[PDB]
Amino acid sequence: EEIIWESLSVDVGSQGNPGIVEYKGVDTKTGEVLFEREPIPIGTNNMGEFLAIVHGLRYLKERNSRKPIYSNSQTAIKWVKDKKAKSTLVRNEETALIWKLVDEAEEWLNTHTYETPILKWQTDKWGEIKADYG
Amino acid sequence: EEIIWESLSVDVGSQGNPGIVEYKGVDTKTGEVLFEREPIPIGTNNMGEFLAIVHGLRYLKERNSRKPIYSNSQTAIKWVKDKKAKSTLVRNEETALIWKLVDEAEEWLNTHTYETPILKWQTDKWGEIKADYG
DNA sequence: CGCGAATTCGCG
DNA sequence: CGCGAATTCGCG
Repeated sequence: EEIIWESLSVDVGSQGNPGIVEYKGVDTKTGEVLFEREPIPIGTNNMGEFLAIVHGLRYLKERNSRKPIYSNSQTAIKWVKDKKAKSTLVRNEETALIWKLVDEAEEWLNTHTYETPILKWQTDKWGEIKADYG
Repeated sequence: EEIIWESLSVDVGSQGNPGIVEYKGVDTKTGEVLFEREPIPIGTNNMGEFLAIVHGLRYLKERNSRKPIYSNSQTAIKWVKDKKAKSTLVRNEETALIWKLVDEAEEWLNTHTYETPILKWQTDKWGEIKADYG
């Protein structure tokens, strides 16, 4: 607002929602793929992007980066700030993996500090988030 | 739609919300007070109107009435149909009374049948619900 | 299509 | 003012 080009953009990829979910973190300016999560059979868009932002936080923290993270998801950003992923997705055998990851990402947020700013990507003005799965 | 005048209208009365709540059931056409609940120190508008509709159901069922009930509350009507009062109000010592009543009204709905239609009062067209506490 | 936040609605 | 449903929003 305007744009920190030297940043990490995190994206979620969803077929049906709920359904197969994956995510990745990319360099905002170049589009270089910095990390990617192999598809999880059942999750939601919001769960996936929550995990993406937390994966981003961890990736930047261990590399001592001052870089911010951009997400186009009001929801995932709010969940990260709250340290709580308020998903409606049922907890059952089929959803146990995503919920395990989510519960662990929440635990990470509850037990760590980070300086990374988490910024909203303004799709209407800046086009789509870098490397959007679309 | 239009109006069954021979009916029971149930109303909730609220100061602050949450705060002191009361309710009553009145004859729609005349305004005669058919039952009234003395003020409960802490509740919400929606909890109070839920209890009002269930009190109405019980009052009509035991008098073998075919009369419908009108409520202006989308929320309380939906909760009665679902047999579940989805209130956000915290459960603590101060709210224990209203929550006790609500939990018991839910149990009543889970263990009884009734033929009473529960109809939406159209305030925009028919003016305010009969004897509105306003 | 669905997921959830934000916003709008009707109410006392 | 707050309570919650319904609706609108942005997203993949």
